[PDB]
Amino acid sequence: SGFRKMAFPSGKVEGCMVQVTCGTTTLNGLWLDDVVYCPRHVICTSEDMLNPNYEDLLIRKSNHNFLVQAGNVQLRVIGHSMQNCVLKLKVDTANPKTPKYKFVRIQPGQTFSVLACYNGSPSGVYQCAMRPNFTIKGSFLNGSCGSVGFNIDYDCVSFCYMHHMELPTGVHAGTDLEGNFYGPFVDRQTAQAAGTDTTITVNVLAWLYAAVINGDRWFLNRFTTTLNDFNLVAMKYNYEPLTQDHVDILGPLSAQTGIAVLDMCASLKELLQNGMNGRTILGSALLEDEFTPFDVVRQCS
Amino acid sequence: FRKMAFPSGKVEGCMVQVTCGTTTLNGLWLDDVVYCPRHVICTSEDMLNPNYEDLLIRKSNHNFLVQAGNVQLRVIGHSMQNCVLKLKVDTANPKTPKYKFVRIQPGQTFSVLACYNGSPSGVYQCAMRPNFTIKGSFLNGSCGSVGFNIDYDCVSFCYMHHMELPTGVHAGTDLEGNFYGPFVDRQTAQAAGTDTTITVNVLAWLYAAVINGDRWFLNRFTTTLNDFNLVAMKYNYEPLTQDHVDILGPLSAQTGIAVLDMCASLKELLQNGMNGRTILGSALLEDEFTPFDVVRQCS
Ligand SMILES: *[C@@H](O)[C@H](C[C@@H]1CCNC1=O)NC(=O)[C@H](CC(C)C)NC(=O)OCC(C)(C)[S@@](=O)c1ccccc1
Repeated sequence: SGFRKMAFPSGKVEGCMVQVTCGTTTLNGLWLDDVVYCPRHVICTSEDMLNPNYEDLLIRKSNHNFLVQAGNVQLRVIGHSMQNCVLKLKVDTANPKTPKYKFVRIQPGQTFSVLACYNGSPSGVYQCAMRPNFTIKGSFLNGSCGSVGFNIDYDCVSFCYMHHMELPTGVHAGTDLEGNFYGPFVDRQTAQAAGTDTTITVNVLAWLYAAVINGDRWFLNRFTTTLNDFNLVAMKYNYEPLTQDHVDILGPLSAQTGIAVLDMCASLKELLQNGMNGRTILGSALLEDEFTPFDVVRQCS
Repeated sequence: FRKMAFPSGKVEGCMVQVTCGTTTLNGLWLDDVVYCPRHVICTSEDMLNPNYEDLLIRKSNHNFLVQAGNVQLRVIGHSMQNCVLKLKVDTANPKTPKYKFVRIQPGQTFSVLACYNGSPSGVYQCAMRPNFTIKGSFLNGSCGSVGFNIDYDCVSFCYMHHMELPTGVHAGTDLEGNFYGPFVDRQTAQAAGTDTTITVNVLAWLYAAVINGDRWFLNRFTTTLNDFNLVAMKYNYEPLTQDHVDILGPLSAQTGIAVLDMCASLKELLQNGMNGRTILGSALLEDEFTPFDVVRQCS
């Protein structure tokens, strides 16, 4: 096809990874300025993980119960607090590798890079898309919690994900960096289930724009649609409805190709209703939904 | 199951920008030497048949502008090793990792740090194709981007980017400046030899699909090594060697599926197709995970 999942370079995030241990439970934390962020379930024994009372568990803890290490080197904890599902550990050293950063809460469909880490040590980097059911298809083993997802804009690292759990079907769930879960999940070792997933329409449209940019445009029809008519049809094919924000983020690709967003929607609608009829797009009979409009521009330009 | 790249930070701290005339690309700064593609020294009227030794002897140290961020590094010497230029600078890179230069075999995988103007832009996993191309994502200005693997603290550099072929695949050198494949650093349209599929890697990925509970493509049958290889060659798959079978041992043990059993399942896929089903999300048989890749990620 000429497209591939591409992560951002991970070095600026690698420089922020530490390990956090409480008892024998070690996970990863994110060290920015003089604060380390990590999943609050580090304070849980395996027994607590069944039905933890986090407020009560935290009361029993003191600064001297947290072992924070950058590599083998201990970072002294001088303060702690809980913000939703993340623990914030104030430390006595500002991280000299702290990048320009911010904390962002993403929407389904947005992609980000994951720096998978174990014992504070990066193992691999790969791109994930936040699914409409607020799960990601990660590659996470025991000890991966506290690994983060991020995007990089110029010099600024936008942190959008911190890893907390795996679901029965093998997909993954987590929080933003303010500790608010994506989706209806809770940090308890209880049976939970991912909602039925849907196709990320805005990313499929980005994919069709990519195909057009590359001269593959058999599927462009002469018709258009309203956003409401398109949304009602799309849901019948298990595609997500479009938001105004989706229409807006397709703006640049619409301008680059001269194909109005609602005209592309009518072309997609015909593909949904009539199928590919044996044809391919960018070399495939399957439509791709894990490239955002930004991902497309990045790899086409 | 995720195609996973190595963390790129150790390589990012080595990337610099190299400019000669109106040509800019990337260099790799290790200790006091910057490595980059030699075609940086070529002008327009040079690129079609460049007599590189002749063009290089006519250059001075000051013709090369090297920048690390906002800082210019003074070139105090230069030499050429095959298709790579080595620029000696007056400063050591303190971010130089432990490293080695390796020449990888077809079928082996590596991470690419794609860079533009000395700035890292993206990281992804690639495999050396049997025809010695790589299916990369590289645009104008990407030359000098490198491919690498990481072992403990040691970066093994295996690839430096030089060119795109008309089919959209890519070609480059090892860090001794020798091309992978029959390609030449001149501005001409070059075709590669017929590519084939990396069979040992397809098998590794089928084991990965089982390990993740996807086992619809399995069958009860078995095959001999030679009969499988006859079918593989027919379908433009690479031969499977006994070393490959042995390399696949751990994945075999993990799943309790003998290698030649999985070969029989792959034979069925080749002859019957996937029938619209998918494996690990893919409509196609994936051949850019090595056995090591699969094991390291499932461990
Ligand atoms: C880095 O300098 C650059 C990377 C290329 C640019 C686009 N994607 C890449 O991967 N390398 C080159 O531009 C390279 C330079 C020569 C080795 C001196 N040339 C190259 O890759 O040319 C691509 C062709 C497909 C050959 S295009 O230029 C062409 C040439 C002749 C006839 C048809 C098409």
